[PDB]
Amino acid sequence: KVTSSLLATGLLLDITSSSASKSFIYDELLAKQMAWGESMEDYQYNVFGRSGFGGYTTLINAQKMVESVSDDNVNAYDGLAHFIKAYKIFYMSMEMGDLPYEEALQGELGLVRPKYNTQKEVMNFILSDLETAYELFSTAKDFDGDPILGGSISKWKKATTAFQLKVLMHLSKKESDADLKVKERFARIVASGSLMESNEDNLQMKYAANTVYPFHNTNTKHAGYAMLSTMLIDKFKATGDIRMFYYAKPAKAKLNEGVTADSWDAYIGTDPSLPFEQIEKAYATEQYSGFNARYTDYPSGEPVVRLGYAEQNFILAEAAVRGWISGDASAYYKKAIRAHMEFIASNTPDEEVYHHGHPITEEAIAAFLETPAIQLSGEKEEDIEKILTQRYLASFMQHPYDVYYDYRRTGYPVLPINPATNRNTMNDRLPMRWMYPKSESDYNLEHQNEALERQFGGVDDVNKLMWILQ
Ligand SMILES: [Cl-]
Ligand SMILES: [Cl-]
Ligand SMILES: [Cl-]
Ligand SMILES: [Mg+2]
Repeated sequence: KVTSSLLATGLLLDITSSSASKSFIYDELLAKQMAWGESMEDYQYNVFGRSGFGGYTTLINAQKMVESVSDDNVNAYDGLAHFIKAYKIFYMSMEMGDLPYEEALQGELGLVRPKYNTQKEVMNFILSDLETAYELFSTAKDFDGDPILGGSISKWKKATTAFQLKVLMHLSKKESDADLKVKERFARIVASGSLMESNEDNLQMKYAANTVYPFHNTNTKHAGYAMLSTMLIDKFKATGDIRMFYYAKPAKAKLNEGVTADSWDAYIGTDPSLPFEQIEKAYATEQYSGFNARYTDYPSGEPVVRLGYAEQNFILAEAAVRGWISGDASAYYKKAIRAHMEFIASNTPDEEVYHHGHPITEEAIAAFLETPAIQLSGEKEEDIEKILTQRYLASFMQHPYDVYYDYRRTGYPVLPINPATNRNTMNDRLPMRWMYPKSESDYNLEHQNEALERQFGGVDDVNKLMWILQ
């Protein structure tokens, strides 16, 4: 029937799975890393609606998992329980703002209409749940039912640390808050927790027991509509970044004039802020660069990462520039860039169909890391921009919605926005949150309205700023 192991698998697949459909690239569209040639898409032109409370349904399952532990290793699974709770609620609050925390399980069980905690309270509870998760794993033994990190306590301690530092960096606008102690807790975890040691520590989904990358040919007919953005192609060309050749394939209209696949000029970025009819004309005449073949014709594609070694190092770099920790910003930054380049190389065959004549070799990595154009200058805003831009580029097809969250938090990289095409109700910007699910005004109206009055003066609005963004 139902064992702790089987439930663990369920929860873990939930956190790491992707859809084999268009929705996979909705966050790439929001972050402006690509346009979509099939039709005018909401997430390309910045139209938000409501998000969901589906995440809370995992609470009952996590509790059953812990109650069901049949050996003496309850701390392992309880550690997982606390990690999954924090993670799921973290992402819901990132989407929407205040929501239930204290009363969430009671609400799921139908015992109450659950009060909404303030987002500050939510973030504090998330951080306390992660400290508990770290202490639980620390006093636990390896466990069964984990296909992502193999039930390895050492790996779970690193995943918990990694998420702790990600959550704390997302609280950067709240560095002054008296009670949240963001800088202080970030430094303490860096000194006392378990930092990742390599790309082997990534919490990710790898493809190809009998399962293919979400945009393989066998899973979708729609990957062909992807049009890589100027935000990738122009940044790559400007810095001689050979990752362009692994992200993209040549524009067919360039190949037809005799421009070769190894040439930088064969690749065309599409500005996703242009009127859709212009985008459609560029798509029909093949004046655009689509996905590299590794995403679409290569069964294992690349792992889809939630928590990674490169990522953690871009977080450490930003913390260093912000003065949260004492280490050298530039060294973290270059570790991060190197880690992403090695990640690509490790997960891509050395064949022309994938690298187009520019293989990622150790010499290419070493050369790129010392490119003058990407060096940190020691001017704070310029350095945060560089770290966030390299992080943006390294997170194409990765870390669902995180790029957009870092954009909200820092304003980087600056995205293409066109008043005459932007379909948000404010022309000049992206929306800053989703609305709450309709089910909350159907069954928990009073508590939801208290929260809407407190946060926004009463209206559930996509252009209002949640607390962590104020
Ligand atoms: Cl480990
Ligand atoms: Cl349009
Ligand atoms: Cl994103
Ligand atoms: Mg995506």
